[PDB]
Amino acid sequence: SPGVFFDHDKGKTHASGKLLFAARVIPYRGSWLDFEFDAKDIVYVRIDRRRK
DNA sequence: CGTCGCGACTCAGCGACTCTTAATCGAAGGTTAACACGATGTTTCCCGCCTGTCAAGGGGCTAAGGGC
Repeated sequence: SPGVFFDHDKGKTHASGKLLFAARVIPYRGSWLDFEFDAKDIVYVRIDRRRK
C-alpha cells in the first residue's frame, strides 16, 4: 500500500549486530525512497535503492 | 627532543549468478507526411523436344491338329 514505511532490520546487513531502520515511503505510482541508516549512524536517502 | 613530510596498510565500500526434480492448457497488443521514374522481378501463353498412349500393319516363333 502507498505510504511511508519503517522496516527495522533484523540484524542482516549490519556492522556487528545493530539495526538499520530503513524508513521507506512506497508511492502508489512513482519512484521509491529509502531513508535507511548505516553503521556510522547516518541517514542516507537511498532513492529507489540506486545510490546512498 | 617533539612533530610532521612523506609513505603503505588493511579495512570498509561498491558492483554481482541461482531459485529443486516431472507435471495442470494455446494462442497472445500498439505506430499512422505524399509522389515519381526506373531497374527488378512476377505471372501467362507458346512453341521446342520429349516424353507416353494405344492402335494399324506385318513377320517370326511356338504350338496344336491332321495325314501317311
